[PDB]
This record gives sequence, structure tokens and C-alpha cells, in this order.
Amino acid sequence: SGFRKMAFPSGKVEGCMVQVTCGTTTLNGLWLDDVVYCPRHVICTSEDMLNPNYEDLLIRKSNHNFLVQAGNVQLRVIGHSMQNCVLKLKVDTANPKTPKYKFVRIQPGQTFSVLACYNGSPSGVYQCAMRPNFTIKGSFLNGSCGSVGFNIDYDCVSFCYMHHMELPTGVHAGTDLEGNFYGPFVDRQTAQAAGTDTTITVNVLAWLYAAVINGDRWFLNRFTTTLNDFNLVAMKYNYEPLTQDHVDILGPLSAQTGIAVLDMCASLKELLQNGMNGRTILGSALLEDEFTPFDVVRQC
Amino acid sequence: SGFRKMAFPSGKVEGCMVQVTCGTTTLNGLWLDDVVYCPRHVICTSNPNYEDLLIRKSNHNFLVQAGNVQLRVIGHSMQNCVLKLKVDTANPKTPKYKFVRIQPGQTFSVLACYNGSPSGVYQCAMRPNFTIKGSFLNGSCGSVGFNIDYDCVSFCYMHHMELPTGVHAGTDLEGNFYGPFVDRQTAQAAGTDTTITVNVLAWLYAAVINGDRWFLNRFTTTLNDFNLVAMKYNYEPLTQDHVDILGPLSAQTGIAVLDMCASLKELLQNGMNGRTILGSALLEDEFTPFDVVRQCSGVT
Ligand SMILES: [Cl-]
Ligand SMILES: [Cl-]
Ligand code: NA
Ligand code: NA
Repeated sequence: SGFRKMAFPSGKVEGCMVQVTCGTTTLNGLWLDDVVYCPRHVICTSEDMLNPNYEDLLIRKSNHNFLVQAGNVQLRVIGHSMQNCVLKLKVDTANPKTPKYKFVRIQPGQTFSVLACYNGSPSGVYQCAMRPNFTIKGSFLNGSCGSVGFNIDYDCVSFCYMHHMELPTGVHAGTDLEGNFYGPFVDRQTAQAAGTDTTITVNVLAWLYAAVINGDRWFLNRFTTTLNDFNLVAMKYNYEPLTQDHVDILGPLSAQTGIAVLDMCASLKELLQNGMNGRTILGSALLEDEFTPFDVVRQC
Repeated sequence: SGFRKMAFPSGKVEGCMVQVTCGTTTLNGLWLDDVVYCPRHVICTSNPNYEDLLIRKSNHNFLVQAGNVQLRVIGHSMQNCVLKLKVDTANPKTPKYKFVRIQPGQTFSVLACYNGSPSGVYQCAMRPNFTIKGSFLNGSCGSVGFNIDYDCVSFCYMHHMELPTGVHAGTDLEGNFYGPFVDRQTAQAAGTDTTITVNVLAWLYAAVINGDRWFLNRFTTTLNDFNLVAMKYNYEPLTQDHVDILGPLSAQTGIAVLDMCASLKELLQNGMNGRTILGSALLEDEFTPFDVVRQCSGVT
């Protein structure tokens, strides 16, 4: 029993973290085989942070301008290239600790673990979800850029996120490992703000199913709902729309617990109306939306 | 910025995890130097007296797998509730480490494992009732808890059982239980738990550092006055050493501990009036003062 935000074991990623330095700027890089991936804004200078022309800034660099340190070993950069907002540094040594890995671009609501690092050194690991507004609610300080987000289902590290910046509300924004930002953000210090965030309905329902599995039923009711009536209500609480894909996805948990998906939807509707009345669900007094249906099955 | 429940990077401990099988029982072991540590209840029962069951066992009754590799057991002894299996090979991945026993209220990371394979990492506090609110299914026994200071891993916890309330109990790595528990299938209950006052205060300081300030007021109180409130709300007593430990956070925010205690009083008496702190609608008590300092400053 029990239910917590569980990260994946971080060791396979720890052995890939390096420090990249350009001028006065140091951040983290990800060393897989003979390439180091990092945010391209490492080549920015204080002068042009509003409208950097990355192509012009990169053509001016030589390989020996990039200082890359893996622990106490300096790696030798033998080439470089930019892919979207990621810089790829070719190095003279393939990382002998490279795990089996792939690069995946995730959708909003998906979860992953972040290995927060500074100066190439891991600090901590935690779980995060990609919010509907394409931000993440992380824990980063300056120098954490290049820290990555990943899953390790089965045999194999799936890299899904690289950290690039912090938005004025205290939330965080970055790219996939092909260097495409999540959301409408750009790697410039021009004024930018996250869209209004919303709650990840399908994940809240998963977590209510987790609660039933863990043996708690107090929030159920004798009612059902149509999908459309559920969405009409839940939108008034800034919940994301629930789709037929989401209903399908919850099928397994529905079967495991014997509670129909749309009946659980009716329980959620009533929770939004009543609140908790001094009770908790899996130790929370809020409805939790950073566990996916897949996570619930993985942990329960 | 941001503030998350953060576990230590787990790779140093991942390379110490092995599978131990003996009889019908499979669970996890910790391989350090040439010894595998695991719960003594792995030994085959016939209400046990674990010494007599252990002479019946031959070294080759303990099957120890390190990944896809068998470790040869060449000896076995008991220390309190922990079995120590001498093996023929020192773990080449052994980190700098020591065995420590933690106090109630202190936090640590748990590397949850199944069949010797790390599955997940999360951060826990040793509760005042000497239990931990973990996430464990059958076969997690022998998973460990630890902190990291510099490069040194301090192992503090080994998992032995789940209690009827869904919380978990175990020992230090020297086999001494935390709490009034014994390792057998019997009528055992966690004592009434209480809230870790010094940690709630630390988390309110973390909130203030992250810009959450609505709960601050102009008022201050006395240790004796507050402890009467604490006692009423099933909060642990606050001691002068707790106040002194929070010194750094009081200096950094300009809110003296007894100033903050007056805030906690009002929160206890009046609730949070529909508001949240650091994304929580409850008062969170599994961050220590050191945890807040460490995360609001970036150690690796
Ligand atoms: Cl996805
Ligand atoms: Cl909460
Ligand atoms: Na292993
Ligand atoms: Na006050």
C-alpha cells in the first residue's frame, strides 16, 4: 500500500551529466555516446539576451571555446552543431556509462522525473508533470539549465525534457532533446508569460482510482454522468476537457476497481462542488493531477 | 525557484542492490564490500526463534543475484533483525558509506526495489511514531533508506514490513527496529502519530522564501504558550534546540521562530481560509530545516 510521487532511480542519468562552460556561463550538459547536448543559450553573452542571433553567435565559436568537464576529466570538443534550441557538441570520447536510451517528445499531462543538477553535479531527483500550459512546476536555481527529465520504463531511458528557463510566475520551460520547446516559449529574455494553467482531469481520475485501490471509498456516490455534462461542469473549475481517449485509457483501472469511468466522473463532479470537508485522499487535501493512469498501474 | 519534495540522486545505492532468495522468499539485499545485508525474516520458518532456524541453513541455500550474476555465499551471521551474508566478491561499486541511525523527524531517501531491481526513489520522514509513510508492495523488503553528504552515503533504514494502516516499518542497517515493532506476522499497530513541528516551521520558511507570505502576521509568542497549542493539535513540542536549528532561516527571512509560531498557531486555530501554501492545503511536515536550506541554495 501507500502512494507517493515516486521518481525513477536516477543513476543511469547521473552518469551522463557533465558541465559545459562558454565564456562566463556554465550550465549542465547530457553526454550520450560521443555527443554532449545542452541549451544553446550557453553561447549567449550578457549583451544580447533579448534577441540573440544564435546562428551568428555559433559560427564565431571554435571547438576549444567550449569547456566540457565530466567529473574531473576535461572532454575534448571536436565539432559542434545546433538543432533547434539544443547545441550538440561532438567530443573525442564516447561516454562509457551511456545507457540504452531514446528521445521522446511528450504531451501535456505526461509525467517524468527531473534530475536537478548544478555544475554538472546532480543535486536531487523529483517527479514533475508537463502542465497543460507547457510549463513544469519544478525546483531549479540559476545554473540548473541543461538538467533533464526522463522516464525509465523497462530497459531504457526515455529523455523527454531539457531545462532552459524560468518564467515570471516561478514555473519552468524547456525543450525536448531535439531542441523543440514545449509550448510557445522561445530562448530569449523578451517578455513572456505562461498561459492560464488548468487541471489534468484524466490524472485526477486516475488518482481517485488509486485511492479506491488503496482502500478508500468515502468520495464515491450513487450517480453517473454523461461525458458532455461532466465536461460542462469540470470546465467551470478550470479542468481540462476529458476526451473519449481519456475514457478509454481509464478502462483498466475501471475494471480493476469495478467503478465505471463515468461513475468516477460523477464522484469528481461532487468533489469539485463539496470540497473535502476536512478529509484527505491519499494524504492530500487537494485533488492531485500529477499521476497518470500509467503511473497508478506502475505503483499500485 | 520552486520547492519540491526531492530525493537524493540514487545511483550510488542502485549499484549495491541485489536479489536474495531462500526458500520461497525473495526480497532485496544491500551489497557492500563482501557482505549482503537483508532482513532476517528471509530465513525459512517452521512465532520464530530466528537463531535455530539459521543453523539448518547452508550457505548455498541463499541464492544472491547481482543483476544477471550469482554471488557465492561463503558465510552467514545475524545482527539483531538483519542477516549478513558473506560473499566471495567485494562489490566493486561499493560507495563511501557508513551506517547511521536517524531520529524521528529526520528525512531520508528510499530506493524502492523488487527482486533486486530498483523501481523508484522517494523522500520520507521517520515519523514520531517510528513509522514511515512509504509506497511498498510485497517484495520491497530489504529496500533501503539513505542520505548523501558529499560523496558519503549514510544508510539509515531497511524495510521489513507493512502495518495494518498502510504505513511501513523497518530497522537501521545494524538490525535495530525503529519503533516498538518485531519481525513476525502478528498483531502490530502503529501508535498515534503526531506532526513534526520544527519541520512545519521549516516549510513555512521555505514558503516565505518562495514568495508565499499571506500567513505571516505581526504577532509573536512564547515557547511555553505555543507548546500548549501544539499539544492541543497533536503537534510535537518545540524545544530551544529546534528554535536554534531554525536560526539560519529566521536570519534570512526576518521572521523569528516564535514570530512564525504565532503564524502556525493562527493556521492551527483558523485553518487556511481556502488558501494554499507551496501548493498544499495541509501543513507539510516532511521537510527538515536542512532540507529547506539545501534546496533553497543548490548543493550537489
Ligand atoms: Cl506522452
Ligand atoms: Cl494538500
Ligand atoms: Na542489480
Ligand atoms: Na507572527
